[PDB]
Amino acid sequence: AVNGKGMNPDYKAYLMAPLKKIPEVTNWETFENDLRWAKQNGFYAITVDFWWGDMEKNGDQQFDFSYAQRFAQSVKNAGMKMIPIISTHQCGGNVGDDCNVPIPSWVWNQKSDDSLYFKSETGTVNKETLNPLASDVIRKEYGELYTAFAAAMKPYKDVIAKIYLSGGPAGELRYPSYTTSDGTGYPSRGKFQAYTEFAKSKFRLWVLNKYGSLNEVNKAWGTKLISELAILPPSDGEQFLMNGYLSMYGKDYLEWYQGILENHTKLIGELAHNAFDTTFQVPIGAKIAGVHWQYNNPTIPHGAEKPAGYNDYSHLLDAFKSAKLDVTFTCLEMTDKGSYPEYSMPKTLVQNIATLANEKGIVLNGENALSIGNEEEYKRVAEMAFNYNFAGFTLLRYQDVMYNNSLMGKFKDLLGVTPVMQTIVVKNVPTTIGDTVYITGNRAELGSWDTKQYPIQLYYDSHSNDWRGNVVLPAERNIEFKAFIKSKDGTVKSWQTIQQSWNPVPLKTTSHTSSW
Ligand SMILES: OC[C@H]1O[C@H](O[C@H]2[C@H](O)[C@@H](O)[C@@H](O)O[C@@H]2CO)[C@H](O)[C@@H](O)[C@@H]1O
Ligand SMILES: OC[C@H]1O[C@H](O[C@H]2[C@H](O)[C@@H](O)[C@H](O)O[C@@H]2CO)[C@H](O)[C@@H](O)[C@@H]1O
Ligand SMILES: OC[C@H]1O[C@H](O[C@H]2[C@H](O)[C@@H](O)[C@H](O)O[C@@H]2CO)[C@H](O)[C@@H](O)[C@@H]1O
Ligand SMILES: OC[C@H]1O[C@H](O[C@H]2[C@H](O)[C@@H](O)[C@H](O)O[C@@H]2CO)[C@H](O)[C@@H](O)[C@@H]1O
Ligand SMILES: [Ca+2]
Repeated sequence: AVNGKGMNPDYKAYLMAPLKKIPEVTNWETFENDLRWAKQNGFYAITVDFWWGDMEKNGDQQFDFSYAQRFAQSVKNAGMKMIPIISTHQCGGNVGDDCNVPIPSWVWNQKSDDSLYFKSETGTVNKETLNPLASDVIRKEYGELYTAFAAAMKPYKDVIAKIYLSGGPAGELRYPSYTTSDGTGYPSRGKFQAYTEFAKSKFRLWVLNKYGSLNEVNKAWGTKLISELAILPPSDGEQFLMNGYLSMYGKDYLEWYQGILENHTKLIGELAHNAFDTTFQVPIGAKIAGVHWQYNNPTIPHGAEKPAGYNDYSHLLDAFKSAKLDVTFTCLEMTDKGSYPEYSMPKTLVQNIATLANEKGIVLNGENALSIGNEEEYKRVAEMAFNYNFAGFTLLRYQDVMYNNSLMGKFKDLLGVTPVMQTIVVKNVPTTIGDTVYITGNRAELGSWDTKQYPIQLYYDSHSNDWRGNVVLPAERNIEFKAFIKSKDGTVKSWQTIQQSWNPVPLKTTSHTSSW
């Protein structure tokens, strides 16, 4: 892996449940046998959406957790763990959805203004999730929903391994900038979502707070604004993404726009730790979307990320580290393209988010964006997950492997791995001053025969005069590897004589000793 180290010793594989309730798919008895089958293939737990439109449908404070308790009891019976997602967003309208659960109808009647929904550059209204700017309705409703849930699922705490929060559309912290009705679906540019009367007022008040008066606004932006009513979001998003973003106005508008998602992250992470920390004592996390199209478009750079709310990823992850939330990036199986008309760059994007997260000390988990129907994509998820320190990988979705034993078998071999620490020892190495010994091998957890970015560093033992190191390996998988010398200046001076193997790696800690 990256920086001379190996795979994360805490790695676990997870399975996403159907979007529909288990009784609308099969019966609870073959569901319990499918979870026993899943666990024999390396899965640790199942993640499942518990929808808001189902848990508090009839009215405020009129709760129904009967489906969540019945699902938890069958997980108990099958001997597995679950990871609930408190889904405060709509099921239906996004990629892969085959369900239709709106959020409770009555939440929209709590206000007379337009503070609760979104409106785009061209007037399209969106009501998939609550507008994070209405933080008073969010503190009240999410607060009540998280505490009623902890009291009802308190019996099943031993079956709960983690808890996920929904930060916006499709369960991700972002704005609804890519949707069919707005004309902004893939691979098109996104539209900004700050055109409600309430969002315009809120942008206007933050600017006047930052500067003081219209006078100081014109001096900082270098503008000639006439009245305070002229402080608006962009009237043209395309022109704004072509070059308005470089001005001082541009930088202040994107700081306020992304700033609203950073403050929502701190509010929901605070409501979640209060409600759950005593009762469950599990990690809590949230998800960030992989908006990889229009990334390197020359005319409109980062043309789809910026309307979705992503302008500076380092400042976005900082909100996650201070709210005490783990992060999940949802796009590992794709490769880079970068050509017209999509200008897509998913792997560069995943490498950049992973580097930032590992720098800041944030636990990182991954997911595939679309159904995998081929072993080649499992090898690409494996390369990213084991070389960029991911602590978990969740597979979208249930039916893809549960009804395909050949794909399920390929997943077990490549990704349903249990990490175990082992000691590798290499004797008789002709090392000279400044040289360093590394090991690389055939599987992704050994760097896939790569000698520049991914080899695992070993350490000289001056007492027995050999090179060694405790390495995390995939238990009971066959591996091939070779040690090599790297000079003081990063060049491969020489390789080990014979290729070595461990057929397979034992699952109890031992040592593999070899000679140059
Ligand atoms: O929230 C929905 C989802 O959108 C993106 O998925 C893309 C996919 O990557 C493209 O190949 C294409 O099929 O359009 C999809 C939907 O717009 C993101 O990759 C994903 O993370 C995001 O959550
Ligand atoms: O079950 C979890 C969520 O699954 C879907 O959203 C996925 C989407 O399918 C995928 O392309 C993207 O990369 O990630 C999201 C979030 O995991 C549903 O659309 C969501 O409603 C579900 O919560
Ligand atoms: O609030 C001031 C004005 O902001 C926007 O105009 C921006 C424009 O979006 C940007 O691309 C350009 O380069 O700079 C101007 C700021 O002078 C709104 O479009 C205007 O209606 C606002 O008055
Ligand atoms: O690059 C893929 C191959 O890496 C190793 O091969 C080394 C070989 O061990 C060494 O003696 C020779 O001098 O260089 C090659 C690398 O170019 C593995 O031993 C092979 O199995 C891999 O295919
Ligand atoms: Ca309520």
